[PDB]
Amino acid sequence: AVQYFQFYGYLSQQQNMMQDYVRTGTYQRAILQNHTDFKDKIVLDVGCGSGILSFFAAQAGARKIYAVEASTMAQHAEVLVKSNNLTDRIVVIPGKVEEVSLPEQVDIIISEPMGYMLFNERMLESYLHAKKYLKPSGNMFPTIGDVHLAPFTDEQLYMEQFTKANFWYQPSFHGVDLSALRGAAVDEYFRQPVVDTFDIRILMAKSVKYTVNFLEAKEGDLHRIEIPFKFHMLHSGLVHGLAFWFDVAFIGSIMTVWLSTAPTEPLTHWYQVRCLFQSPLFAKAGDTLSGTCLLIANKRQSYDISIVAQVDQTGSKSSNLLDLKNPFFRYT
Repeated sequence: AVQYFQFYGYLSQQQNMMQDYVRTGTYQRAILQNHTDFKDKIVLDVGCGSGILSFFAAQAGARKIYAVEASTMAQHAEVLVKSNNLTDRIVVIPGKVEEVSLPEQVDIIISEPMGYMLFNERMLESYLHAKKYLKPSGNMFPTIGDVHLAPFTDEQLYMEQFTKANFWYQPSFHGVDLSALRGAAVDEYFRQPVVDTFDIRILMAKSVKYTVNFLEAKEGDLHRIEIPFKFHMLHSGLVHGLAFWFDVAFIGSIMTVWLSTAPTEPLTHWYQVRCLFQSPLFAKAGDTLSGTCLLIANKRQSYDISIVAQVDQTGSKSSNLLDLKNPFFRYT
């Protein structure tokens, strides 16, 4: 009968642990397949995950690895380094990359691309700051980030927002009339990004792609990310919002490998979300839907998404503004 849960607390303790196993799993494979980018190289591992990528860098044959991390997590790493006999190969240095000091330049900077690296500008800044240690010939893991977006139709998803508000704000509430808050409540429900599994047949155009290259990214490039778009509509009907998916890649010398689950035919993205428009747009097949997404870092450690959209043939316009801090998982 359909339920909304906070995406960040949804999984059990075991499920969260199983999920770190699976994902670090795909990082190890990526590092091993590209062992040539690590063999006899100097590596800088930047913060969090308890140094585990450094162990993959070592497995792949790195000469020396600097692992930089906050002092609590650093002691656990220091324990792991010793008991795995890698004291000659991994140097754990407690602190922040900006105020810490390395005795040499590095060939590769690595960082574990969990959700809370990708949606937190503090983590991204540090990752970029670490390039001060990278040789001109150097590389980064991950190397690039893709955002894909596509419009979707989903009547049920959009009308649920009304049925939640109607249910709670129309009937009196222990003798108190709350109906004057109905509109404010609906407007707030529309600003809740939704994580879901949905069947691609609801997409109404081919996706548009936007690439961030971390290797070439300057100071402050990730504060504000402008994505203009023009979709050529393949289906007629109501566009209720935009669907987003996020992917990182390591462009090695051997093999470009995607690290949020990969493309060749239809399968599953670890990092996806749908954002509703406040008002749906009608488009004919063959029409164009254009506008812009702004992703801006906010005061609360994530990004706001601004989406503006227009049907060119008709002038019709809708928009929305959402915070990605607390997506909801929609369980069907």
